[PDB]
Amino acid sequence: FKTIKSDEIFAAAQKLMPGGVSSPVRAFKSVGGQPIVFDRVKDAYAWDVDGNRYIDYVGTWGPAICGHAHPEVIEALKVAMEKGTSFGAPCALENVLAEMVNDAVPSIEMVRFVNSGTEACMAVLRIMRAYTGRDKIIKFEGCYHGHADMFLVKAGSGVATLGLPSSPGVPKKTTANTLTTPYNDLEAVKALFAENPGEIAGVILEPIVGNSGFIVPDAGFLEGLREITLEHDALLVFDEVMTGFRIAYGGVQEKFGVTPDLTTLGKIIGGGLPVGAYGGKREIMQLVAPAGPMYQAGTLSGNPLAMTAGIKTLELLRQPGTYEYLDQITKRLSDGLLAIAQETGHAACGGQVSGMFGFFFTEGPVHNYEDAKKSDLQKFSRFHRGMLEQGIYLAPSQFEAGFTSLAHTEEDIDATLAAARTVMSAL
Amino acid sequence: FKTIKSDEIFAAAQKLMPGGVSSPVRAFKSVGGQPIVFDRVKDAYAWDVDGNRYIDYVGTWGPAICGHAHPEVIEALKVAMEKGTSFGAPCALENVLAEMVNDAVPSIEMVRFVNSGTEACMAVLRIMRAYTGRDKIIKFEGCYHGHADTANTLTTPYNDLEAVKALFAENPGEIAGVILEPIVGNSGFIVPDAGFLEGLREITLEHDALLVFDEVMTGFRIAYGGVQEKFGVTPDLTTLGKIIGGGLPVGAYGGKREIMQLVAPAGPMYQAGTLSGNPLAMTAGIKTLELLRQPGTYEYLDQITKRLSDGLLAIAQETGHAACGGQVSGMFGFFFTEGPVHNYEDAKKSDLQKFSRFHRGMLEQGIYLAPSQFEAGFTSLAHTEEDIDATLAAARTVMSAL
Ligand SMILES: Cc1ncc(COP(=O)(O)O)c(C)c1O
Ligand SMILES: Cc1ncc(COP(=O)(O)O)c(C)c1O
Ligand SMILES: NC[C@@H](N)CCC(=O)O
Repeated sequence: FKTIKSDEIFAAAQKLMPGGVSSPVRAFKSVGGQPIVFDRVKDAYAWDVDGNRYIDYVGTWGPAICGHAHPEVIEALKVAMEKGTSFGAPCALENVLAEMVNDAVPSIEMVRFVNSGTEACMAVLRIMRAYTGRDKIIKFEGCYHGHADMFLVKAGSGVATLGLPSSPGVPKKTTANTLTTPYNDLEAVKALFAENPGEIAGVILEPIVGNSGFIVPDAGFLEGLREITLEHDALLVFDEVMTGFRIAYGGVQEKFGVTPDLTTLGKIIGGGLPVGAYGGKREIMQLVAPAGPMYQAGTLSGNPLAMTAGIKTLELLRQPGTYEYLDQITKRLSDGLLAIAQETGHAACGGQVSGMFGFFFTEGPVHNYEDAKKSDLQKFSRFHRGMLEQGIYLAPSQFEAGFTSLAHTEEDIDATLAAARTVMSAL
Repeated sequence: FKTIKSDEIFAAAQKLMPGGVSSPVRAFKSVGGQPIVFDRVKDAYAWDVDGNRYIDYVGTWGPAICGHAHPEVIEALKVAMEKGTSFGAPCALENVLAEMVNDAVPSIEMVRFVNSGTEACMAVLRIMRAYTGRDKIIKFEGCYHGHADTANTLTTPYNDLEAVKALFAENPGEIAGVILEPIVGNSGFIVPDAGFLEGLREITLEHDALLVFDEVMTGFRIAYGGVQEKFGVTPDLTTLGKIIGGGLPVGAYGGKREIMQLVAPAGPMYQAGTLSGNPLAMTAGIKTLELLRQPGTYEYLDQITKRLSDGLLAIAQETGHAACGGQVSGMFGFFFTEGPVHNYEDAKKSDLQKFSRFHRGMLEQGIYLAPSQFEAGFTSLAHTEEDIDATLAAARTVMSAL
């Protein structure tokens, strides 16, 4: 297994960029160091600058639900750019994508496009406070909503993987407004309200956690949060940047039947280009400028290229059988992995919902971020390297969920299992 | 002058999106409230959904310095997407654009790409505080750095050293640093007075504080190395955007090596992005920077923009309208006031009522200008000698009827 070309690129990259990457998540530090540099991607595969081919389960971290370089998305982009990539003025495509989002997500009646998930979470945070007139926010330990100052408190994703503390450079007076609590703990949430009458703007969370391993909500947890937020006139916000259009066309809120007041979107809406969005109850969105007093702008927001990519991606997802195929092949992958740990003598546990899954090296079960930190990170590191050599590409972290796409085949799944068998037997 | 199709589209939009737009200024509230919807852009022109053609002086707010839909940029983008648009892992192209940026911007020794000028400003503010361990920051009235906000932000008037000195004297050992637009564009075109930039450089060094340049709009337009290269003052950290994205969503922040080392994964300060550094944005940036390094680029922009700026100010003379303006390279200004304009306060003395009418008039003559008095104008390498003459001819007709 040669990675000569990647080490060269990476070695030179560390002199030009912090840690040689554009995002900490691409580090590989907690998994043995030395990342592989990609040359190209297509359907369910990725290729090294060294020629190695892999069955990809990261999917550029979520966007590639239709598979990499889907031919209908690329053809639509070629035709579109002939007309220019950015106008800086209104265009017909913004109206089209807007309607599609409103019909798809239950809580969204009015939307606003931005360029990333971080931009979407920052804006919804500022709108939560502006609408209720309150300053405090409640977030769960292990969840991640981009890097806006108030959110850098007990965050998951890279921070967890890298074992970092609440980031420095952010004034203690701003983080004082951020209240935390364990995931799946309704009682802890009631206490917070009890001790802070008239101060909580609302609650923000990942309807189904993906940034501290794959975690599903306990029975009654989402319904419970919806109940107590109504009691105290607080807002319930769903960050579906990762789950939107993946767990279901209308996201987790559609699948589990609970409707929030505001929800965020990203990744898949961009079909591969930089895009984000936030929308919800009309009476709330009315406060956004130029309709209202809360200012929020963006130069490239709503450019024709990105709109074109989002439109085409949602049309493909609307075809019948889409979400059923995703559940079918992902369940077979999840169950298989669990059966194999069992036979080789390894404690493990996991699960899947649609095309999202998780696999921990601990017997658990896993109900929160604390249970997850009990996984054998030493074993996971060896497991990850072994898979990489057998030609399977997994997220370089025990705290990241994995993904499948419409381009993954029954054969690709079987090949992944055969590879898991070989690796685990030698652990 | 028919705008039937635009009015219909914009009307349906207000029921789907806040105020019917993705960004405030696009709604035309400062000049009537009736925006025109674009269908396509090319070279120096733009086209209506009604078939109308305009000579564009907005250039999608900065990025289109090489002209709309440059054939060599579009061609490179077509070849690159056959390999995929996003990887989620390192790619060789990140190294390329990164080196080009380090070699072009004086103060940049190490860089991190992001997805907008806004993400860059968020990151740079947090990095300023983490490096010094202080919480106070100074910005100027009339300058824009995204919405990164909070009594930890002190403001002062642009072009006023004294007010800055005072702020340090009242908050000893609490100021992390100062951030500003080396040349203002987000509240009209405003150049810095003699010794103002030098003043700030020296005053920040005395207190072990940082100096930060937000060159999202000036970088690569005023000069290849931005304002810091043309005027000779070197900051500690700088933000970039617009042009390095060549038309796609891109941003960046860099500076001295030792300061950038705090950015994860190399350091404790956290900042990330799923789409950061994708091969499509990098390809657009590389090719845009290559076209700018061609001979006579910035000379040409100054040549045609001086004719335009001077002509305009002269036309206002003949027709009897108080006015003042100016230009540096391919960036110009023009206010309906005798001026001069040294800060945000002087700029507000403009006769908005007159600007609104002047705007519609030019729009009808086939000239598209920023829908606001507090926005700078732009020219590109695609604007020709004739395009400039036709614009001056149109301004004569409009100002002779105000
Ligand atoms: C749930 C969730 N919200 C927000 C973000 C940040 O979005 P982006 O990386 O596009 O800024 C991520 C990565 C995420 O997984
Ligand atoms: C000086 C300046 N700073 C920041 C920004 C924000 O960049 P963007 O709109 O890409 O977020 C702009 C547009 C700008 O001109
Ligand atoms: N770790 C969470 C992923 N969705 C991506 C993070 C990133 O690269 O910014």
